[PDB]
Parts: sequence; C-alpha cells; structure tokens
Amino acid sequence: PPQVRPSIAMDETTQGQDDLTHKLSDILKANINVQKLEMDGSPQHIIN
DNA sequence: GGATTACACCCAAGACACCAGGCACGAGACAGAAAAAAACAACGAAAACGGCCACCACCCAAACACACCAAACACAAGA
Repeated sequence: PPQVRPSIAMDETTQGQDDLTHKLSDILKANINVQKLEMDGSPQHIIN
C-alpha cells in the first residue's frame, strides 16, 4: 500500500514518489516489455 | 567472495536529473531461400567389325643313344 511508500512535499506544490514506487514502476515497464517479445519478432538476444 | 567498526544532542548549506540514441515505422539489396533448364547419367534401335571354328605348316618337345661326370660302400692304407 501507499503507506509503506508515502510521497512527500518539496515546496508547497511538489512531490516525488518514494524509491519503492519508482522501482515498482521500472518492474512494470520490464514486465510489459517482456510481454512485447513473445508477441512478435525476438531473435533470442532480446528475450533473455 | 562479504560484514561489522560508541551513544545522545546542536547548527549550517545545496539539490529536489537534462539530453541524447533506441522502437516504430520508413524505404533499398544480396542474402535466406524458392523456381527452372541444359548438359549430366541411363536406355531403345541400326552397323559393321572384332571374335570363334577351320585350315593349315614350320618350330619346339620327347625318345634313343652316345660319352662324360658326380658319387657311394669298402679294401686298403694310415694315427
């Protein structure tokens, strides 16, 4: 939940996500990129 | 090859990504691969020349005998 990775406020209008949130976003991007290889051309040096 | 190295408290100071090559789409060229034909192997049909049996005659093989030579028990010699 967001409690484990809360955001914060820089100057009254700004927020950066916690490290875990950006890490989870990167994991999601990696997952979707994986689901973009077994659906089309993939010369075995991109799947790995 | 990692992993740990006093405890509490105070203050100040700076940053809170910018910018550059990859995915998609965006089009050519030999290579990844597919289609064809002509000189590659064989077989059917004709021609005549090489192969088989005669005919054939002169040259090599066997018998007879010659003289000649190699050879083998033993009467004699010998230590």
